[PDB]
Amino acid sequence: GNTTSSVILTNYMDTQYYGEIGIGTPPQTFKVVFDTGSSNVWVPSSKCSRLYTACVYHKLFDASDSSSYKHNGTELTLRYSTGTVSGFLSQDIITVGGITVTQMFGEVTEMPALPFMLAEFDGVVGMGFIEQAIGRVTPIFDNIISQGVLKEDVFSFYYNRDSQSLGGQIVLGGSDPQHYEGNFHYINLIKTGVWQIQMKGVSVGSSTLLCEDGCLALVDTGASYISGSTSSIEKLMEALGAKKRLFDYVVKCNEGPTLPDISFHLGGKEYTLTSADYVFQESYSSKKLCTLAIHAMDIPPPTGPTWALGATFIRKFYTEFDRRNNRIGFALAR
Ligand SMILES: COCCCCc1c(C(=O)N(CC(C)C)[C@@H]2CNC[C@H](C(=O)N3CCOCC3)C2)nnn1-c1ccccc1
Ligand SMILES: *[C@@H]1O[C@H](CO)[C@@H](O)[C@H](O)[C@H]1NC(C)=O
Repeated sequence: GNTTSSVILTNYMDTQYYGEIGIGTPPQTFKVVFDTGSSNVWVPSSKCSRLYTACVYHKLFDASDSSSYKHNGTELTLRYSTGTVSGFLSQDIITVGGITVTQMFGEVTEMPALPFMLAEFDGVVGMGFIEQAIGRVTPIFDNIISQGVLKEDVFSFYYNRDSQSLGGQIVLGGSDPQHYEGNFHYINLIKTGVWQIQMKGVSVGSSTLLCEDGCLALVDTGASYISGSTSSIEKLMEALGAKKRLFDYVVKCNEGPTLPDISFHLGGKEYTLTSADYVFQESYSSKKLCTLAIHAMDIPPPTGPTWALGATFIRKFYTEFDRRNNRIGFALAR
């Protein structure tokens, strides 16, 4: 086809980026993260026990209010690196960016307070490949492609730095030159089935003392931060002089601006973040601590161990995900 369409995103505190979808007839609206690091769609279910407080605080899909619902009921569990949801498969009509599609999705009945009581979003729309989909369910973008309406077999992500402006934008079927500049630099995927590319080094200043012999980088739109393995991140943080807490790393806020550049060697170029790009600079006080937008995520094989380039990275680099050619294009965001 020749359709290009967009999903307007909200940016909550530079840590959560989410848009809205409609499910059912009439449409029930959900806030969802669009996640290239997974391939299932899910929303919380009306059948979620209200003893799960997350299900008290989020919008619940009620199949009993939708005339286009089609029962399946196969149990499924989605195990993310940060937590787990469980429930069952349903089918209904999903509206995303004014595109309407028949989609199998998870109705989540078990929704733990961590992390989901911290989520502004209700659910997740996986933008990964069918090969990562739990229960082999056709991901939403594969179903949109099957309709033959999109101009290209690509989707693009813009995540704004500002958190009276759009928080971000997903273009389905292309990219938006309003939100990037210069040429795209394209890196091929290591393989179809995952949005993962070869990385050739991680530098702190001019010193590439990480990933010297090559490593993996997942381009993960559903992650808040840049992440690496615990041992990788520990060495990175020792070089920055950052202190490890339970869930994050911190520096004294006065040190934040003095922190060195971090470069990611992707497809022959250095993608450099300055301290402004990865320090939550909420203060300049030596008596306060400022969080870094980088932390440990230990991802098991076959996907990991791997780095993941989340919102911290995507904020600087507008990202095109090319399904037609199995590649990722990065351009300077604006
Ligand atoms: C850009 O906006 C994203 C905001 C969500 C970030 C997040 C994640 C998160 O990073 N993920 C799973 C999520 C999508 C349910 C990621 C999404 N991508 C897949 C990741 C994953 O599970 N893996 C394991 C398999 O290999 C790929 C990485 C997890 N977990 N909790 N939170 C969060 C929850 C409340 C408050 C603040 C953060
Ligand atoms: C659920 O979907 C699977 C695979 O698409 C199918 O084999 C099964 O019959 C469905 N179950 C029900 C109860 O409709």
